[PDB]
Amino acid sequence: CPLMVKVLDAVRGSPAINVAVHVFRKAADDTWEPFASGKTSESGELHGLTTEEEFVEGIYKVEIDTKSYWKALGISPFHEHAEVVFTANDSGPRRYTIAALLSPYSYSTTAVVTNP
Amino acid sequence: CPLMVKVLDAVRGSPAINVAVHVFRKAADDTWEPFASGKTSESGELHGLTTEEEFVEGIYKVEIDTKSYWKALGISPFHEHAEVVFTANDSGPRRYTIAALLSPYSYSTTAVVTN
Amino acid sequence: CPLMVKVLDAVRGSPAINVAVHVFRKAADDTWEPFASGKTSESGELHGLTTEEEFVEGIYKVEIDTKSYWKALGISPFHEHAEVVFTANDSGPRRYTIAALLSPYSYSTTAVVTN
Amino acid sequence: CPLMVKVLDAVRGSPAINVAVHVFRKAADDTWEPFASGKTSESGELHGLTTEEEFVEGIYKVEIDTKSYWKALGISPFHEHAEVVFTANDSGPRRYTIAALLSPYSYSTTAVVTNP
Ligand SMILES: Cc1cc(/C=C/c2cc(C(=O)O)cc(N(C)C)c2)cc(C)c1O
Ligand SMILES: Cc1cc(/C=C/c2cc(C(=O)O)cc(N(C)C)c2)cc(C)c1O
Repeated sequence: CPLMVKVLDAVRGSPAINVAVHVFRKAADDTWEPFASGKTSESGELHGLTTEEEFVEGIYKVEIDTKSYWKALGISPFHEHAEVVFTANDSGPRRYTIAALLSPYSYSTTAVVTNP
Repeated sequence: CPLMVKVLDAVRGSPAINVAVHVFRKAADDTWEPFASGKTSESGELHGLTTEEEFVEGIYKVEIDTKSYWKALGISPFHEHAEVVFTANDSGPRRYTIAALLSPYSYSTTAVVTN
Repeated sequence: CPLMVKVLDAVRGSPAINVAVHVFRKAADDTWEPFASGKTSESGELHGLTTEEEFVEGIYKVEIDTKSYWKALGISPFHEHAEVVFTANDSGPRRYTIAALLSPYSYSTTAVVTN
Repeated sequence: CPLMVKVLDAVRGSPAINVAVHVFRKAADDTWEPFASGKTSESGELHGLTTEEEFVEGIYKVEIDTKSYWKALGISPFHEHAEVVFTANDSGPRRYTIAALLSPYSYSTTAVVTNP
C-alpha cells in the first residue's frame, strides 16, 4: 500500500467516514487521467488505492470530496473538494499518507512520506 | 474587490511574499478558464484580482504556486501547488478572503466571507 | 503595538468576534502573571494590548477563551481554551501577530513576526 | 489506552519522533497536578500514558514539548510548547487521541474522541 488517505472531522472530533476520494495522474498530454478512487472507512482511512507496480513516478492529484461529505451531514460547506497535488516516486518508490482535517470553511492537509 | 488572497509562511513566521497566485473559473465544458492572477505583496496579500461586475456566481479555483515559493527560499517542498476550489454564492456575504498558511509538507486554508 | 491577536472561525467562515483573550507573562517563580487582555473586534482582531515599553523579552502565554465563544454560538466545543506560549526575542523582528483559526474540536495557530 | 498522542512534522513530512509530552490534571485547589508523561515513538505515537482507572473525569492539559523537539533538530522555533486543555470523561469514559502537526512558527491540533 504505497498510497493511503486519512480524513478527520474537526467539528465532530471523529474520523470522517464515507468520504469519496479520487486520484488522478498527469498524462503525457498534460491532462489529468483517472488513476484510482475509493472511500474512507469507519476509521477515516482509505487503503488499497493502488499497488507498487501501478504507482509509478508522476504528478498525482488526490481530490477529497469534502462538499459531498458535509452535505450528507446536512451542512452547506465552502469548498468543493480538498486537493493535494504532488510529484511521487521521483527518487524511487516511497509510501505516502495524505491526511486531511476538515471544517465547513477550512481544511488542513499534510503528507507523511516514508522509504520502505 | 470581492476576492482577496492572503498567504503566510509557517517556517519563517512571515507573510509569504512574491508568491504567484492564479484564479480560474469553471467553464460550461468543465474546463478551467483563466480568470485573474498576480503575485503576493510584502504583506502576503493579493488585492485587486477582480471587480464586483466580473465576479459572478460559479466555481472558482485559486492555485498558489507554493513549489516555486519554497524553491526561491532554498527549502525542499512536497506539493506542486496549493489549490482552493469553491463556489461563489450570492446568497452569502459579499467579500471573500482566501487565506493559506504554508509549510513544506502541509498547508492550511480558510475562507473569511464577510459583508 | 508590538503584539496583535487575530482570531478566525472555521465553521462559519468569519472573524471570531467578541472572543476574550488574556495575555500572561511568566514571572521569576514560574507563575503566570496577568499582562494584558481584551475582546476581539468585529474583524476578529485585538489591538492595543501593550506598548513597546511594556513588552520586554520573556515568555508569554496568550489564552483565547474558545469554550465561551462556541457556547455563545450554540456549538459544542472540545477545548477549555486555546493557549499559545512563546518567547519574545529582541533579536528577531519587532511586531508579533498571533493568529488562531478555531474549530470545535481543533485549532491552528501561527505567528507572523515582522519589522 | 484511553489517552493517545500523535505528533507529525510538517517540514520533513514525517512522524515527529522523540517528542516529550507531559499531561497535567487540574486539582481541587485549581493548580495543575502532574498526571503522566512520555515521549513519542518512531511512528510519532505515544501510547501507555494512563489507564481507565486513573483517567478519571477532570480538566486535563497535554503539553507537547515542541521547542525541545525543534532545538534537537538544530532549529530555533517560535513556541515553547503546544498545549491542549480539555475536560475529559464528563459523560463517562471516552478514548481520546490528541494529534498535533508541527512547523517552526505554527502548529495545529485536533482531538478524536470515541466511545468504547
Ligand atoms: C492536517 C492534519 C492532520 C493530522 C493527522 C492526524 C492523524 C494522522 C494519522 C495518520 O495515519 O497519519 C492517524 C491519526 N489517528 C490514528 C487519529 C491521526 C492532524 C492535524 C492536527 C492536522 O492539521
Ligand atoms: C492559523 C491560521 C491563520 C491564518 C491567518 C489568516 C489571516 C487572515 C487575515 C485577514 O485579514 O483575513 C489576516 C491575518 N493576519 C492579520 C496575519 C491572517 C490562516 C490559516 C489558514 C491558518 O491556519
